[PDB]
Amino acid sequence: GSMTVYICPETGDDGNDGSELKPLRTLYQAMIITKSSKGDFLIRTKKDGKQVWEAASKTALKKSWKRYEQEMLKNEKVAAKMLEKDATEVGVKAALEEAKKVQIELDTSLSYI
Repeated sequence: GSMTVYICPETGDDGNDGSELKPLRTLYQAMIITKSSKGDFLIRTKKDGKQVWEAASKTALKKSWKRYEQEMLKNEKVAAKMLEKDATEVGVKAALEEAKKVQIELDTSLSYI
């Protein structure tokens, strides 16, 4: 479990799925999709000229979640898009029964005749 959300304020977008390929542009949305808050959130930073993923800090996380409170606690009409992909499993078996005959020999001799 624990969905890692990737944030690129630079080249991603707040409306994405928050993957490494589709990074979010806000840490706030990372918290929305997962609602894990203290989960693993990685934000791309450019360190020594290279873009790397750095783990979000509790300070930045709470800074993002503080706003989550504001909109979600009061519950305004902004629509917090999470969306699940799919978890639908199908299955059906065919019902049938065996049908055989049996021989039943009876005397039918009549003991009282």
